[PDB]
Amino acid sequence: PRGSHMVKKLRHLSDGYWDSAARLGVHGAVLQAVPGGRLSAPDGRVAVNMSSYSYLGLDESPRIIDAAIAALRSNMVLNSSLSRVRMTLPLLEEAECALGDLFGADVATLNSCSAAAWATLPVLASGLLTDGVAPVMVFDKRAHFCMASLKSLCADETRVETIRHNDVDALADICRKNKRVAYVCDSVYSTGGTLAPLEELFALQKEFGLFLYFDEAHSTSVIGDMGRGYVLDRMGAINDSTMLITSLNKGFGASGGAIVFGPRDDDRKRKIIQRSSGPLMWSQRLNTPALGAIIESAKLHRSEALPELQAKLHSNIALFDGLVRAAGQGNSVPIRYLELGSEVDTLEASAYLFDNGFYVEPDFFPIVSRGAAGLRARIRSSMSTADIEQFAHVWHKLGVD
Amino acid sequence: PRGSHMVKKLRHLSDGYWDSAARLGVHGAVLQAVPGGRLSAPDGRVAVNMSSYSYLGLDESPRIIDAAIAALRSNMVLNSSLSRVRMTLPLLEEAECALGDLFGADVATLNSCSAAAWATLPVLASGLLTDGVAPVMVFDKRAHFCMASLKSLCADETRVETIRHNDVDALADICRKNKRVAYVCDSVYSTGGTLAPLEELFALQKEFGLFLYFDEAHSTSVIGDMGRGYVLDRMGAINDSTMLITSLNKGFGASGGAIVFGPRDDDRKRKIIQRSSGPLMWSQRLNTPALGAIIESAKLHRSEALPELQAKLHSNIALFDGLVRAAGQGNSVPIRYLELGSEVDTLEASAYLFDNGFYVEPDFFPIVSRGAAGLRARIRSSMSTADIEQFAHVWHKLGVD
Ligand SMILES: Cc1ncc(COP(=O)(O)O)c(CN[C@@H](CCC(=O)O)C(=O)O)c1O
Ligand SMILES: Cc1ncc(COP(=O)(O)O)c(C=O)c1O
Repeated sequence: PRGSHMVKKLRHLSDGYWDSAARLGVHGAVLQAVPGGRLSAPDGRVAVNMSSYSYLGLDESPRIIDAAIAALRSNMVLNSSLSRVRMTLPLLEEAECALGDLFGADVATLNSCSAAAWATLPVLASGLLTDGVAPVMVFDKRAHFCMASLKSLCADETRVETIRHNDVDALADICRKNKRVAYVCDSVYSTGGTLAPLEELFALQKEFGLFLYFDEAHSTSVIGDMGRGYVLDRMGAINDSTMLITSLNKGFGASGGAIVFGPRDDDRKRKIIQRSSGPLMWSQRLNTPALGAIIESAKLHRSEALPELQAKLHSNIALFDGLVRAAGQGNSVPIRYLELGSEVDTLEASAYLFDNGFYVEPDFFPIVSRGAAGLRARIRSSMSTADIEQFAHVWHKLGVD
Repeated sequence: PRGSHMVKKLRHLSDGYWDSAARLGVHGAVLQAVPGGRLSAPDGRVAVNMSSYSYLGLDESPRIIDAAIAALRSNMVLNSSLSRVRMTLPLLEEAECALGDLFGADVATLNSCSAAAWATLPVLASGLLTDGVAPVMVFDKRAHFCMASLKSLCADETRVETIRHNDVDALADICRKNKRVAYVCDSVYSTGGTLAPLEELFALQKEFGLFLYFDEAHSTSVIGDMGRGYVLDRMGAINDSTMLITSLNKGFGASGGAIVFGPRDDDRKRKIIQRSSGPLMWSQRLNTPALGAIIESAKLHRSEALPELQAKLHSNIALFDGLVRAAGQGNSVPIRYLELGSEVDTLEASAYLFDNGFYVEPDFFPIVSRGAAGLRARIRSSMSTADIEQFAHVWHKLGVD
């Protein structure tokens, strides 16, 4: 109904930008992964990927890949061949128990974070997770599309309202005028260098019982003790009014996504969502290599390797912040947005850096608003001090301010 | 409607059936995959899975497993670490080129058939796929809920209608009274033992240019040359008013799902869907073992091994139909629905069969309508003549006819 994520019908301007990005080779490239966060082209040239989302370099960990191979060798199937509602392989239960140990919460895996949003948001909107009381579903304007695109489903169940980024004052007003409210947002935003305002949100939760739904896809692993993420690091123990969705193919170094339902010893939320007609019931479970990767990555997150990787990541951020200005400086979030304010210039920049051995993803309309084009750089712990310094060199040679 | 004691009485009823399924052990079981389509419990007791969706038994193919392990070894990463819009691994291109050669069509992979539905249904609803003219979106009542749960997304774009199951009369009427119509249906229904009315549908398409959207999850690999499925077996070459979505974790013996955009030499539908804000743009690509499995399975589907597997499957269907009466008896698709109506009888029957070495999944509400419960058997090529004959023996001891 009212809340919506309409398909873009006017695409002459946007198709022109996509076509140019492909023509310039910054999009549509067939590149091979190569050690050291690098990309190999058909001609043989090698570039450093500055926009990779494996923030801790776990996509290159031989431990994790070996545990994925081992899981497939011993199971000898890619997957079970029934819905998880009927049965699961012991490997799936071991993976979800290992994630539950790490996050300190009841956690289910799904084939993606997007499937996890589809499985949870309509159910949250129905009241079933809020004592039979349909909440007002309040979305942040900059919430990821995996969640925003499902507003119409949420509106089929309750009232959906979208508020301005971090408009805490407006959310409080909605809270004061309604019995039950929920806020759908991203813990770490991939643009603008912003973060979810936890202090005010937790207070509203205390005062009004505001249900908090967070997308931690850029928070898992990169932030917090044992990489539990930004929300759990501040919250400590998850409560019954907070639910988290996340991807495990980024910092965690595995594949798929997950729903952090709440307290580990309360099965009501898992029960409710597992028995609802959505992706957790009828979409394929993660295959056994992915589940092996999850188990090994979880052990690694619980060990002394995670602090070291977060250390090397915070260092590489400081090194980058000392040599290049970008949206976000000293926020300790490994995403830096190189504002260029010009679609044509962002694509030209991207094509230049790539010819110089550095790929930085070009953000243009419709990905970002018009005239707000920029290059999105992601800092990994797997970057060398040289990679970072050698890149700041080539960036200034472009002479953009 | 909420506030109806009935909808709460119905929930207490449904929660009772799900609780019984868990108590009876037909749901919630942790079971290991065992050779020959079998499942092992920790006490060492084993059951034949009469409900596996690996219709050609490819879940146990050593060739596919080996290819999946090899893909992980050579690539040395679980996946790439950017949106596929920026770039892709050569392995992913090899997979999609392989599927494309196999179906004779442009084909993209995604992490699930559900994601394929999410990526395509709103776009078809918008008109961008049908010459700028938003079609009337006509959903069959029994279309799988990965499609049907998204009707609201489509309704925001255009008019959505639901017709009675296989009601080709009602669909033709809609084609007369409207300029452009689309029909969303399953080629082979997930349960209920019914198929799509292809002859009538193809005629309506010739007369009114009706766009046909088919979910081929239970058709892929099961039927047709090179396993191209039910629709393409009868259509021949794909036209530009037909789109197919399918899963590749069932008969194909791999992981993930796929969108069959249409003819191989028209890039428009892929471009439009790839540039829309859905899972094809911002949800993770399949991991490298999954892509290795897709490639090896495609080679398999081109070889003489596929018609051998299809012959064994259809021979097992003939054997089963000669011995057990189920919805779908006589057709050439593996789904056989044993209608029991009562949810109590259905759960008791599944628990009885499971205690006697045969797992048969129980469909009750919300999987199917109330009072329409039943056991969902699925025929697969990995079934022995004795597995089927013995299941028939145990089944008939209940005295249902
Ligand atoms: C007709 C149909 N289309 C799409 C899907 C979704 O496929 P995915 O690729 O997994 O997203 C299903 C799932 N029906 C499966 C449920 C499978 C599972 O949960 O593992 C079934 O056959 O029972 C289906 O039956
Ligand atoms: C914040 C956020 N949430 C969700 C997703 C998608 O997650 P997945 O690929 O697991 O579906 C992304 C990736 O683009 C993301 O950046």
